[PDB]
Amino acid sequence: DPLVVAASIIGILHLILWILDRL
Amino acid sequence: DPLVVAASIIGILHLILWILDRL
Amino acid sequence: DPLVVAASIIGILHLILWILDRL
Amino acid sequence: SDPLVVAASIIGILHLILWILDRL
Ligand SMILES: C[C@H](N)[C@]12C[C@H]3C[C@H](C[C@H](C3)C1)C2
Repeated sequence: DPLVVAASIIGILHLILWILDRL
Repeated sequence: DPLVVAASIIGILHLILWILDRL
Repeated sequence: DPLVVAASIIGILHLILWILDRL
Repeated sequence: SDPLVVAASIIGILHLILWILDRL
């Protein structure tokens, strides 16, 4: 499902940003 | 599956909100 | 997939916790 | 079995762990 695939990419991005935001 | 679809929408929302919370 | 169903529930939970902490 | 979706699932579970530990 493209909605699930899109949420997958976004959740990967979210953790990257959250880690960078804590660094 | 409705639960996976719901979490997908919710994860999209989550990142939007978090980004805004930092801006 | 139990990983995907589990991450769905956990993702819903994470957003609920973020909102509560925000509110 | 989509590796994107499995990866994001694993990452989403870790994200919550980090958030909770950062909360506690
Ligand atoms: C909401 C999660 N980040 C989640 C992770 C995986 C991708 C999508 C759907 C579900 C599995 C739940 C988003």
